[PDB]
Order: sequence, then structure tokens, then C-alpha cells
Amino acid sequence: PMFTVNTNVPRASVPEGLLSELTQQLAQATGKPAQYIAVHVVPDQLMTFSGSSDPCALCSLHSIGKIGGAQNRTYSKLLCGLLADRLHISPDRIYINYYDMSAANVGWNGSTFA
Amino acid sequence: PMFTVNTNVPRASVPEGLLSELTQQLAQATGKPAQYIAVHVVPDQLMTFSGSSDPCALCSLHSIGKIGGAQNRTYSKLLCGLLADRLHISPDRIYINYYDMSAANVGWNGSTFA
Amino acid sequence: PMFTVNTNVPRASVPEGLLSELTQQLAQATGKPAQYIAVHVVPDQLMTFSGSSDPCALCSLHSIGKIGGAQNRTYSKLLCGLLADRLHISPDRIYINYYDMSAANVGWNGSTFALE
Repeated sequence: PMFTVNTNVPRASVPEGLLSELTQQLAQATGKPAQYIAVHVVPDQLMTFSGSSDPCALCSLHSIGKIGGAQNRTYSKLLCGLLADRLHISPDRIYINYYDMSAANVGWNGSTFA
Repeated sequence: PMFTVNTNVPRASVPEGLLSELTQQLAQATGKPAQYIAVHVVPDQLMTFSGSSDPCALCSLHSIGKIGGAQNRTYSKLLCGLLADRLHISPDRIYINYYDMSAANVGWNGSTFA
Repeated sequence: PMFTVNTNVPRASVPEGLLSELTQQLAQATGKPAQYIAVHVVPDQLMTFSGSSDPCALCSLHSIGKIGGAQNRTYSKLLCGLLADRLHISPDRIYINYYDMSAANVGWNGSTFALE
């Protein structure tokens, strides 16, 4: 799984160790081994929600399975709560797009997962 | 809806007003209240298009519905035109990828839209 | 096609001309004309892979066709190898997501590729 967070929160407001926390929490939440979890946090972005520059985040979770209606509700409660708390973003200014990737469409280590 | 623009045009070339203007135009094009519209502009990128470093942009519009070939022509005429003019980019060096998201695959406010 | 590379390798570690090289390599591998290929490299990123901040990359290739199980294996061998060598990244710390785009879902020049 790959989790990306783009945010207008500045880098100094991003806790050191957020990427480790996300890695461990995503391992637990998805049941996928930590070895396969990648995280990418992009602070200082020029972004708006509702046309305003108040703190916001646009995120994505890509995974080969472990994605779907009920699971994504759970993920959204976990990850909106964690980002809202850690980055001080209102949860109604966070989107998370979920992507169920086919194993044939993910390259890694010079091959694909198919 | 979520609109993302990645460009090699510098930050000083991005009008302060542009994210508000994009919000207004996307609200007209989609009918959605600003509350649901997110815009993300990423200037100063290392990019090429046709193997050249001339000004370009790579963009995405994610929307729950309201996506398809006919409708995307309307979005493309609107958004290519506006970005070309505001960012001083030739319209033939702008791509916009459209993504029709399932409501179950968009997290917001601690839940999903499903 | 569009190829994006996000990496924690610093900008100084990106060899000059890598985006030209990627353009050429993608052109030959996909059979798409270079004129339609865009490349975006995003260095200095805050990233982890397996919970470690060692060099890694997360990439995407979007293309109208030329995507599929066998093709993607060929692209992955080529692009993992090239990025590993150029950016000094272990191949087991690179993901590449592939996306087969409908022509109707790619806007370009004020229209779409389905209409061009």
C-alpha cells in the first residue's frame, strides 16, 4: 500500500515521525506487512478547500486489495482522525481517494505483483 | 471535485487569485458548492512535455460522477483555456486526466460519501 | 503518456538530462511518439518505504493503451533498472503504478484525445 498526503500545513508543523506512525497504523489497519507500505507527505502546498487557504489535505491510498466500501469507511475514520489531530486540519477539509490496484498494474523490484 | 495542476511555471507566475477563480469555475461546471471543491497548484516543477522544458502542465480532475467523454470536452475547453491564459502555457502542452470516483472510494469528514 | 517519479533523493542527485532519457525510453518501450510524452520528476520528498527513509521512489505511468500484464512487466524491468542506476535507489524500494486511460478521459489542447 502507498499513502500520500498533500497539505498546505507547513513542514515545521509536520511531526517528525509522522511517516513512521502512518506506516505502523496503515500496517495495522490494512493487515498488509509494513515491508510493503510506502508513505509520502508533501507539506507547504498551495491548495484550497472551499476557496480558502485554511489547513486542508488531499490524500490517496493505493492498495492491491484491502480496499472497498466498508473498509474505506474505517480507513477514513482512522486517517481523517489521525491527520486532523496530528496536522490540526478540520476533517471536513480532508479528502482521501482510495484506489484498488490490480496486481498486474503495480511494478516493484523490476517486475509486477501479478 | 478535486482539481490538481502540476506545472514548471514558477510560483510568481501563479496569480494569488487563481485558486479562488478555479473554485468558482469548477462550481459552475459541476454545480457543486465550494465546500466540496478542492484545488491544488504545484508550480516550479521539474517537467518535460514532448522532450522539452517549455511551459507545460499536467492536471487531474477527480469527481464523483459528472465525468465522461462529452462532458470532459466541456471541462477541457474551460480549464485548458483558463490555465493557458493565467499561467502563460500553450494549451497543447496541458494534459488533464479525468477520474470518475465511486462515492465509496472518497473519504471526507471521517467517513465516505457512499 | 505521462510518467511521474516522486523520490526522496535530492535534486542534486538527479542527473541532468534524465527527463530526456525517460522521454526517449518511454517512447521506444510504449511505441508512442515522444511528442506526446510528459515526464515529471519530484525530488527532495518526504517519504518512507518499509518504514525507512532510505532512497526510494513512487512512480506512475499513465497511458492511453499500451498497458497490460506483459507490457507492464517489460516497463517495470526497464524503469526500475533505469531509475535504480540513475538515482541510486534499490529496485525493491521503487513502486510504479500503471493506469490505462480512456482517450475520453484525457483532456488536451482544449479538447480530449477522443475528439482529436
